[PDB]
Amino acid sequence: TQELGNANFENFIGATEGFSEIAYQFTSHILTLGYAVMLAGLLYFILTIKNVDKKFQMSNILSAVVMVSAFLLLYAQAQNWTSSFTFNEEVGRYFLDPSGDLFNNGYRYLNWLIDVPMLLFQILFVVSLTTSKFSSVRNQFWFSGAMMIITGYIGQFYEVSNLTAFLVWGAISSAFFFHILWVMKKVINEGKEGISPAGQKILSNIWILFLISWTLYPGAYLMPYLTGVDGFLYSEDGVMARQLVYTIADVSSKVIYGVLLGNLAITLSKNK
Ligand SMILES: *C/C=C(C)/C=C/C=C(C)/C=C/C1=C(C)CCCC1(C)C
Ligand SMILES: CCCCCC
Ligand SMILES: CCCCCC
Ligand SMILES: [Kr]
Ligand SMILES: [Kr]
Ligand SMILES: [Kr]
Ligand SMILES: [Kr]
Ligand SMILES: [Kr]
Ligand SMILES: [Kr]
Ligand SMILES: [Kr]
Ligand SMILES: [Kr]
Ligand SMILES: [Kr]
Ligand code: NA
Repeated sequence: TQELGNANFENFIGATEGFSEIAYQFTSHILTLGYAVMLAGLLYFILTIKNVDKKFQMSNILSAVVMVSAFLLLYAQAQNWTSSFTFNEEVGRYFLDPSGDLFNNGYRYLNWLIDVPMLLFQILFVVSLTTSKFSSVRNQFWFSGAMMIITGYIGQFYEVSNLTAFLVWGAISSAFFFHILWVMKKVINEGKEGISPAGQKILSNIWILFLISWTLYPGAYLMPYLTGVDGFLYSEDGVMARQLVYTIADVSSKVIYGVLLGNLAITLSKNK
């Protein structure tokens, strides 16, 4: 069996079928566009912090720190892609390069462990809770977020070798995920009490963005197996789709999320 590409799904397909120049180039450009948008996000949150009352600026700060970590780690992920796979002129495809370092989703997973807590935390600086304690929500978010990403990371090891383990850890991870959604809805509901109808409208959009953007991750996790073990997506197409959904998700969950919280902060601040 394959000793080289046993690490993850990307390595496996790279070590066996290889990637068409279209698939490799597409994935390369989408990862580059990924970190490019984080760098543009970083400068947006820096330049706009003066547009919100001091009260809300901790949200804009956390957006900025998320953009820094995202840019740096997704830049690493992009380099990790182009370095891991070299062209073979004989076969006319890209294959896992033994002389390079093997492809590694650890860059993105580490980014998640850092950003998930900050992203969950930062809404508590724009909204006021009603009947819930700030510390309780914070602790619930931080714990469930860490556990979601840790169980998810553990599950990701058994992605190729043991699908039973892959899905069980994935389901454990999904349990913590559903708890986060449940608390976030509660937070957003309490957030709507006490604010103008304009601000309640933005919180509605934040909720839908949050719900969709965050649901793309377990989608991308499962992406290789959504058509079976011999399916359309058990190929370079599964790798394409996954890295594309991860990028869409990362841009929506971090950058768009942050822009809507800043907009919320602005309609709250200086608007009477
Ligand atoms: C800035 C990056 C963000 C918001 C990352 C979010 C990550 C998740 C919501 C991932 C959760 C997962 C599951 C629900 C099950 C499978 C494993 C994960 C980690 C992909
Ligand atoms: C890594 C710890 C797993 C806990 C499962 C509930
Ligand atoms: C991968 C680009 C993200 C598109 C913004 C909605
Ligand atoms: Kr900032
Ligand atoms: Kr940076
Ligand atoms: Kr950081
Ligand atoms: Kr860099
Ligand atoms: Kr899920
Ligand atoms: Kr939570
Ligand atoms: Kr809450
Ligand atoms: Kr690919
Ligand atoms: Kr997106
Ligand atoms: Na290469």
